[PDB]
Amino acid sequence: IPAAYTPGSTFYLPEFPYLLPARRHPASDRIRRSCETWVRANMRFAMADQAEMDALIEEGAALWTCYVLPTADEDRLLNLCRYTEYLSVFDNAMVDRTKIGKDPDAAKELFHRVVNILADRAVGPDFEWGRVLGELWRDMRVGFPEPVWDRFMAEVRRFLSGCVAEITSRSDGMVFDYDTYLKVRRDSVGMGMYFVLGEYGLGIDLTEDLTRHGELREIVDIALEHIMLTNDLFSFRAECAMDDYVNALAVLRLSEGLELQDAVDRLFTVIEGRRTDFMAARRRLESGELGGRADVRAYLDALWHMMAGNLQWSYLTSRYNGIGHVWNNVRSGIVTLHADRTEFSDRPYWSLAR
Repeated sequence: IPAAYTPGSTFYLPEFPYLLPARRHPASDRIRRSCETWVRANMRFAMADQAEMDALIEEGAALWTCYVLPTADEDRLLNLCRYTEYLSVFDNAMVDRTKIGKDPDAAKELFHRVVNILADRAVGPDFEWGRVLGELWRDMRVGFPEPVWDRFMAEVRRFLSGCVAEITSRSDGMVFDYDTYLKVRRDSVGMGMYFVLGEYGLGIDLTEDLTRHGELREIVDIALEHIMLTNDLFSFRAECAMDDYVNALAVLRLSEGLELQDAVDRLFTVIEGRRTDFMAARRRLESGELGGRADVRAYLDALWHMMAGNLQWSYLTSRYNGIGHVWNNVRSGIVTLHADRTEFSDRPYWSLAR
């Protein structure tokens, strides 16, 4: 794998229009405080030391959830934040993408343990993973209609399948082409789970509407690709400094031969295309049979906030931008990709000098 970038590389990051500043849940600060308390109390078993726990909380996974579901009910959103942190703690403590790409026995052992936990059969060393998940899903299931809950469970299993298929072809050696990256990443990104959790957040149930109208399924799918591609743009530096190349920008560099700026321009254009496709789909849906439905209107608005909040959080998080990152509020300008951090400068596109 030739490098997708070299430390100190630069490119101009443009600001996607419309999306920012993203709407945030009005009770975010209050929600995140309770979430943090819960994480430090219940997920301590999974972290080596205090410093690792602090570093993980500092990435702000619960803040992602508050930006992505800003019209959710506050008490429901607290449950979802704790679920988001649980999944991040699980990834950090249990998943060594490097070890399990090079070692099929280690991959197999992880998969067996995840099956046990997901199926609520966790004993011995993994007992706490299944206890915590059980109580969390117990809390979440209150006021969570069964047709929506079943779709959420299908999304969790789809997330597992996607993560497996991505490891399957990462220990296969090849860096994907775009079309193959799309089929894998659409499932491994896990955003499918949050489209359904967003119905729960709103207190609505669109099961029958999703069955009846493919235009409604299509708009969800447009938002899915928007979010996964936007995520890849901002996670590129960190993920390609770990040699994980299931990343759209890596794919455009290494498989389609674009220079870094041209690959960023191309990925920007694709994501903008999903944003314009989304707005066009939304106009048709809000003028058709479902346009009189306040619950459907609320959900289409919520889909927008998931796209916008996902972009907003990508600037904020140390997970992508480096240990100790504090965002300087610069949304566009020349970015410098260092080995340990993303530097956002406001230097303009005309000054690239290349």
